[PDB]
Amino acid sequence: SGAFEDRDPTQFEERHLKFLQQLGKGNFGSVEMCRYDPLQDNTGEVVAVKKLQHSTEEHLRDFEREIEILKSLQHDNIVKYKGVCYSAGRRNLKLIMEYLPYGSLRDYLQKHKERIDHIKLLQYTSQICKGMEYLGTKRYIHRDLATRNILVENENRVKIGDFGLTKVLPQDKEYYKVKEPGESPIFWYAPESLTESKFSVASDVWSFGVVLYELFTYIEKSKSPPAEFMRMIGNDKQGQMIVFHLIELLKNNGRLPRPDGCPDEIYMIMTECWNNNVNQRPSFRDLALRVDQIRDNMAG
Ligand SMILES: O=C(Nc1ccnc(NC(=O)C2CC2)c1)c1c(Cl)cccc1Cl
Repeated sequence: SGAFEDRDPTQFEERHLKFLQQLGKGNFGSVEMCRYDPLQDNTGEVVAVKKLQHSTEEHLRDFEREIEILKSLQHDNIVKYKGVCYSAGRRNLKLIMEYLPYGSLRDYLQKHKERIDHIKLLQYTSQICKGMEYLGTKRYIHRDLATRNILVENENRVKIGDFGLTKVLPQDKEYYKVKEPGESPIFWYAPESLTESKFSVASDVWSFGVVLYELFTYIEKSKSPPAEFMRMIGNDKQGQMIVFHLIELLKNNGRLPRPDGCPDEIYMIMTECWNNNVNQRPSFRDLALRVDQIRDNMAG
């Protein structure tokens, strides 16, 4: 036996990370739930563990970029970084984060309407803006805002996750142009992201507007942004034809419809976010203030 000195809590011992459950398998990654049990006493902290399907030089570099980004964020409405695990004898790499019991907001809205009203939706809306205000201070562009990439800790708290697509803005530039292979979340995309692959805080604001739309549809069967845009576009269209028509439609003021039961003031917030003019979209700080004020202005 040997001596031991742990001056790095962000390094998790593969041997002590215990499988509990399989949570998700996306496009490049998958997530499990584990217990970290250094004391071998069958009790430890519960954590979410993300791993790569294929550690290509490119995939790995992205993953490491993603981990640095998460590690650099400390905020109540951003998923907590916990550390990493160099499993397979330190020849593989896994991300250790907080586990959020209720999973994505999208599922939560869907599976727990009994628990959700407009006061909740506003609380969640507010927290997302604040998490987003925080990314801004790091000059991070998330690029993938949607209720599926927001997670529910409990009834009273949601957190932004999914930082795999996040870009850093150089000091002297206000957009990031990213030329990327494969599929895009096109129905969440600002027009300039669609037409020019330009991403910015403003394009995040656009996407946020769509997030706001999703919340007030309560993720109802026919009302998702893809289902609604596809109705407007023609449900039979395929391939690029969908993109062509989406772009043309957005460019000429075609917009998601006000969800049933949704207050005009809230729909108006969506529409301001959905401004073709990039510089005329409100900021996240504008958004959080307006949303908290709407919340505060109620009798209760
Ligand atoms: O990171 C994710 N999901 C998490 C993270 C932490 N905790 C949870 N908690 C749960 O899934 C609970 C419901 C079982 C989910 C995730 C996945 Cl797997 C796919 C796409 C986008 C995202 Cl952000």
